[PDB]
Amino acid sequence: MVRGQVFDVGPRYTNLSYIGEGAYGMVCSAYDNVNKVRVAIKKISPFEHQTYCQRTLREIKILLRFRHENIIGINDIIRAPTIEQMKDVYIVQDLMETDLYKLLKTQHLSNDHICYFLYQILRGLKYIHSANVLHRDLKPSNLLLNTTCDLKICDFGLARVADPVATRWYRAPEIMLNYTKSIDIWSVGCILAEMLSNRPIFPGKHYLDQLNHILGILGSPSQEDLNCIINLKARNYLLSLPHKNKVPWNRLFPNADSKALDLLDKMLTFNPHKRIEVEQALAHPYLEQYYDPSDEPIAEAPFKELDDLPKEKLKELIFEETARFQPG
Ligand SMILES: O=C(N[C@H](CO)c1ccc(F)c(Cl)c1)N1CCc2cnc(NC3CCOCC3)nc2C1
Repeated sequence: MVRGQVFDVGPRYTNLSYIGEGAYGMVCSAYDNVNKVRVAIKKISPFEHQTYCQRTLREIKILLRFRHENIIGINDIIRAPTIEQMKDVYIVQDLMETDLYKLLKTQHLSNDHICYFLYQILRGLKYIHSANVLHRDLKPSNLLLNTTCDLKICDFGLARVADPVATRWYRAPEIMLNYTKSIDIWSVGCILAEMLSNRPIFPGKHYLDQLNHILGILGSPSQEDLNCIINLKARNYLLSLPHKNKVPWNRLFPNADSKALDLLDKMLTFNPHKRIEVEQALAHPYLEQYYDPSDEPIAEAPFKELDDLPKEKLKELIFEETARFQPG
């Protein structure tokens, strides 16, 4: 029992300790008696909502297929032996010490640590994008860190196959104005800016405020930037806004490495067609001390209908996907 909730994971997993909770789940750390290490166990109860069932199936299917040092994996999955009895699914994963959200609230990151965290985010992102997948929800709380500065990207609930919410501070401007892999690069740019000054770069208070924070730093879009906004009302809205001059990156970040600001500028490009791509970002001079393309793997197979399936069919798909972890 954990805080009035049943966590039926044993006998392999013992000594449970509460970590946190979400809308349809609870995370605990536990001791794995087979591997002799503490693990993270997420109890998820999504079967009453369509959206939660989609998030659950996406995370399970994607994470079981992915295998990369900078992406959290799934070690084990616990659920009931019959569909009717299955109310919750327990997802067992590597236990991480902290996340980038917590780290940025408490520590001053050295230029070497910022460089190394950005490198690992992009290294994992290279793999995700080579699988034709968009994470779509990159933010500091989804970047797990261990004692040795190793980083893993987690929470693939909103991930989707490329076809070209607690915070919107990391969402690309085209999401409002209109998506490509370029939406993840924007979120990485926001994270880099946050690592440089320990504060979110575009902390919008409401929906339209998010774009105002973006334009307040980037400046008003150029004529070419505007021409690429196809939607009539969104272009008229952009034209109606007061004029803004670009804030130079070194005024906002006077202590940052000029090479980090050059990369930041390319990731936080208003026009997604002109935004830097993951392989180009890895090869940027800011990351030269870690860049090693022979040690930056790609997915063996591109990843491959859910947004219209009912919750009852998604539960069957979740049951089928988890079957190989059940006893004989
Ligand atoms: O999938 C998640 N988290 C996502 C974040 O949105 C999530 C989803 C549903 C939820 F219901 C909650 Cl609550 C959290 N994981 C699994 C893997 C793991 C491994 N280790 C640590 N360790 C903690 C130690 C304390 O600092 C933070 C990391 N956490 C985690 C969280």
